[PDB]
Order: sequence, then structure tokens, then C-alpha cells
Amino acid sequence: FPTEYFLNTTVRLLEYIRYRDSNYTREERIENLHYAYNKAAHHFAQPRQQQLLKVDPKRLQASLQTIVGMVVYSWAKVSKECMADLSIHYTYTLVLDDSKDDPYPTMVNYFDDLQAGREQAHPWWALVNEHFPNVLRHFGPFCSLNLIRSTLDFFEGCWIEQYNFGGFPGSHDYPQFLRRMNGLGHCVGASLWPKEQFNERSLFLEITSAIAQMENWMVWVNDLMSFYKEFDDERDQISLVKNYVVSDEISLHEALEKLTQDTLHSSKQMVAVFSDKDPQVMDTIECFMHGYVTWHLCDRRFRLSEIYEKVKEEKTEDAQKFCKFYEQAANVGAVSPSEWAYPPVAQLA
Amino acid sequence: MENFPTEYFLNTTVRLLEYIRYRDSNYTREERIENLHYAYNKAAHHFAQPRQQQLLKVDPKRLQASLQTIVGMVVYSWAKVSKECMADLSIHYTYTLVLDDSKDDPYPTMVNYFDDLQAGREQAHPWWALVNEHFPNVLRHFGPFCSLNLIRSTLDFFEGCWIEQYNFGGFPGSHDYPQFLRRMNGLGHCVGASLWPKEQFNERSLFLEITSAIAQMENWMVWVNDLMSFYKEFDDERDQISLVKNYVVSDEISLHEALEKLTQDTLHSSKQMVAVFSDKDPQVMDTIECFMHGYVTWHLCDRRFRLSEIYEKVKEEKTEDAQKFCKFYEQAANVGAVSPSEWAYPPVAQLANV
Repeated sequence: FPTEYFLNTTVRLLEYIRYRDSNYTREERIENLHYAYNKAAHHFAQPRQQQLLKVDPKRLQASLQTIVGMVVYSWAKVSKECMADLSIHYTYTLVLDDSKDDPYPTMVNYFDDLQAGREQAHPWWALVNEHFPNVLRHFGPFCSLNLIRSTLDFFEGCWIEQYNFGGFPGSHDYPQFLRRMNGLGHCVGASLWPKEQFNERSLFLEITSAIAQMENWMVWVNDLMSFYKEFDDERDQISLVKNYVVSDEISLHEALEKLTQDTLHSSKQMVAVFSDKDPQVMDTIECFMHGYVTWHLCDRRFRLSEIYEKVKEEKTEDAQKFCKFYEQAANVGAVSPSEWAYPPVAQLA
Repeated sequence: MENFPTEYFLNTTVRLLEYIRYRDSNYTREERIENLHYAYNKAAHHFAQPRQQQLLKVDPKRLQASLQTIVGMVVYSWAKVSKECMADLSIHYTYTLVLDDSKDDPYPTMVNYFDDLQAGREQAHPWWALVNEHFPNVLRHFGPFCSLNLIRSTLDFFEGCWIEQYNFGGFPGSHDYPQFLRRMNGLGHCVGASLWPKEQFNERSLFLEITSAIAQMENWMVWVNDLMSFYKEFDDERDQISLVKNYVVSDEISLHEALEKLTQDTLHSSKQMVAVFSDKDPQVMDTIECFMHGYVTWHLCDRRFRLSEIYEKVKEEKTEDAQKFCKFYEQAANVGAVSPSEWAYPPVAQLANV
């Protein structure tokens, strides 16, 4: 694992986005983490949700905790209710990402049932659409449209992913098409602007620009941070990086390099465009980038904890700034689940 | 008025037509006329019904002209699908083109979009009421996967038109904006996925090919449309936004440097289309190839793009690129230059009046 560059890329990333301390205290996090987890936990524990959502309890439990953490840490400026409803929604998506059930049969009459107002045949659709208003009530019409499309796109993305296809060699457009497809980019980018805080019309241009730019920043940062939990214990898996290799016929290094260039360029442009815009907008954007990063560093799912010791006692200009940031993370990001994730969904169910 | 890069334009177009192998086909003029009239006739009767005439606010002449340009585009590019499929897709793409004529804020009509959708109540925006009501006639020709693609792309397109009412070319420095917008309103996945009727293709057996075609066709189709349109938009002080114009504003580069980017992308895209599908399933490569040829012919033949003006200005020039252009142009004209009196009749308005 080329930690040398993995650590260089990472440093520049936090430097570009202006990584630093927030007035978001550890106590405030625990307060939010628990509120979001608690509402979401009661939701998934209901009989109907338990029945239609075929998920291994331990998996549902772990997915819910990872998501609540992602939301509470990145959507730092929205209400607790908004954090909770968004946690339920993104937990549905992470659960669909892991499903192995063929969609085809249940999508045969999708449109006619949609148009007729009949419950969808695919159970995931039946639950998500029934719950969707709980999320949409926090946004104006434009932002709501963006969340709906993004989730529909994401559904197709998971469909395509079940084929574990990295694309034909020479199909240069496939990698990013698939990533964008299941990256929930416009869902994340639009869910950052609750109508109780932002006026969708007054800031139409700002929000639309955020969605456009945040879509790529978010997916790319997630790919870079996930390069470890993936390059290590893979599984014939496909990924943006593993697809660049197969489709653009390049080396794993050339690929990971291409990603690094985009993530940095994307970070650079985020700052340039929004630094002089509405302070509230910039603030939400900055809080998301930093929180999203804190989330990757802290959450076990990405095992960035292992990438610690191997460099905690070194003397580099990168591997040394790595811990500085890493520790700032833990200083407020390292929180024991026992402090918020309880009781277990299974117990409530 | 500056100066249209005629030389450069001529060169790119010629390089374009070669990379895709622009050449004659067994699709005859008489066959085109049968399809043109068939597609137009069903669509014309469709838009002439009272409900459609009432909910679809469009100037009659504009609608007449839009339908004719769309029927031509579909008949020439979706050459391998049935007459019915050609007719139903003609209606769909005419709805999309017509929405571009509206200046009305969608906001008020989208406030309750999701709840009305989930509950099965007719949508408040008149465009959605007509489009969704007609959609099954288009979807019946495709399996579940391709259908999902058409539904998403049309939803993306609706948002794309919403965004365009702001005539926003992007914030200086917002590099991701241009392609975000062009992709939002390009209907790429609608086109790409509509090329595979279930009567001629098995969705599940060709999943990987279709998905790949969708991914690659999306970019080829919009970039080619941008390049072939570059001429008509060049002096259009009325049209303020486009992929190239937005590159200028968002990337902070010259129109020429922006046109260079579109060119590299279009040419590069064409080469990869051929390199990927040349050794794939026969029917797939045929549909793909015919779409690229039909699509290019359409641009060369439809008055909309005024390419006939570039032809005229250089039909006597002894330059190499020019020789090739006029030749290709003449090819297109030989099979695609058909008088509307031969297929587009009677007028939509006449049928609506009856």
C-alpha cells in the first residue's frame, strides 16, 4: 500500500479545504449522534420495515451507525430532525448497495404503478417512497427534485453494480458514468440546503453550483479515503479506481494518480468559487468538507486507524502532518458507540 | 460579429465523419419517406387532440417546425427500430424540445411534485401531465432497465430546462458546471437507452453492451450536437448559454480554446465508440453505427443548423478539407434531403381545427 503518496495526497486535501477546528464540540456531537440514531433506530425497528427490508440485523445495525455518523458530522448546520430523516434515507441507500437481489423482476411495471399510485413491487422502493416525504419536508421544490433524481439514479447504479463489470477496455466514459450514477451526488449536494435556513430561490445559482461541484468532490474524496479498505481486502470488487485501470488500460498507480489530481483540483475550485459568496453558503460547504473528512478518518469502516501507528513515530513533512490532522479528528471525532448508538435496532424490534 | 473558424470547423467535421466511417447504407430514400410520413402522421394526430392542444402552450408554427425536425432526427437515427417505435419516440422527443419554449417558473408547479406522484394524482405542471400520460406508449417498446433510463433522463431534462431559465453560464472558476448542465439537459440516457427495443434486443443478455452504449453514447450524442450547432449559435446574440459558451465563462478561456476542448472530446469520443463496439455483437454495432450516421446526416440536412451555408461558401475552394466536406455533405443530401411536402402533411393545426 503506497502510503507515501496516500499520505501526501491526504495532507494537501485537508490543506486545500482549510481543515481546522470547529465550534462543534464533542458534547454537541454526542447530542446529535444520539438524536439521529434514536429516531432512525425506532424507524427500522417497526414491523413493516423489519419485514420488507431483508437485511442481516448485524449489518443493518452497523450500516445505521456508519450513516448517522456521516450525516451528523457533515450536515453540521441543519436541525436535529433533518439529521435524523437524512440518516434514515442514507441508511436505506447503503442497505440497497449491499443487497444481492435481482431488480429486473420487480421493475417490470415500475412506471405504470408509479403513475397509477400503486405500491411498488420492489420492497426497497415501497419503503423509501413511503418514507421520502419525511425527508422532502425539509426542502423547497428544486432541492427536492434533486434528491428524487439522485436516489433514482442510485437505484440504477446498484442494478449495474450487481454485474461487477468494470467496463470494456477502451470505454473511457464508463468509469465516471457509473460512479456518478451511484454516488448520490445531487442528493448530498441538495440536502445541504434546508428551506428553514436557506431560500431556494434567492440562492438558486449558489445551490445549483454547489450541487454541480460538490457531486464530484464528495465522490472523489470518498474514493481516495476508501482506497485502503479496498486495495487491501478486496473481492473481485469494482471501484472508480479499479475501473479506470480496466477501461482506460492504465496501471493502478496511474489510476490512483488521476483520482488524486481530480480531488485536488476539485478542492481548489471549491474554495475559489465559494470563498467570496454568501457566508452562510460557504459555511455549510466548509462544514461539510471537514466533517466528511473527519468522518472517514474516525469511522472504522475505512480503517484509517491502522494507517496511524505505521507513521505516528516518524519524521516526514507529510507523515507528520498526517497525525496532526488525524489527532484533531479523534479529539472530537473519536466517540464510543456506547455513548449514542443504543439500544440496538434488534432490541427495539 | 467576429469570424467563424471555417477552416478549423471544416477539418474537425471531416475528421469526425471519418472516425465514425460515414458511408452509404441500404436505408433508401423511399424507405425514409415511408418512415417520415408514418412517424409524422401519428405524432401529428397526437398533438392535434383537444387535450394536447389545450395543455401544451406552444405557438402553432413553432410546434409544426419542432415536430418536423424531431421526426427527421428519429427516422434518420433510430433506423433499425419499428415504425411504431419511431412514431412514439418522435412524440416524446417533440415534448422535450417544446419544453424549451416555456419561460414559466416551474417552482409553483413542483411544490407538491412527489406527493402527487406517490399518490397517483395528475401533476400540476401541464407538461408533466401530458408527458407522463403518454409515456407508456414509449415505454412499451422497452424492457425494465432501458425504461428506467428513459424515465431518469427525462426527469433530468426537466430540471435542466428549469436551470436554463436563469441563463446562467456558471460562476467564473466553477469548472464542473458546464458538463453538469449539458448532461442534465442532454437526454443522453434517454437516447442511448431508446436504441434497444425489446423486440429486437434482449436486455438481460446484452446488459453490459447496452449499459456501455448508454455511457458512451451519452457523451458522443451531446458533443456532436454541440459541434454541429456551433455554426448557428456563433452569431446568435439571443442564445446566451451552451456547453462551449459556458466553458468560456466557467473556465475563463477563449471561445477558441473552448472550441478546442469540445473538438478533442468529440473526436476522442468517436474513436472510442468504434474501438469498443467494432468487435461486439453484430446487431449492436449496426444500431450504434446507424445512429451515429443518421444523427450526423440530420445535422447536415436540417435547415435548423444552417450547415448548407458553410457548404455554399466553400464548394468551389480547392482545399483538401473542403473537398471532403462538400463530398460528405452531398452524400447526406443525396439520401436525406427530402421535401416536407412528401411526408409532413397535413399541418398539425389543420388536423386540430377539424
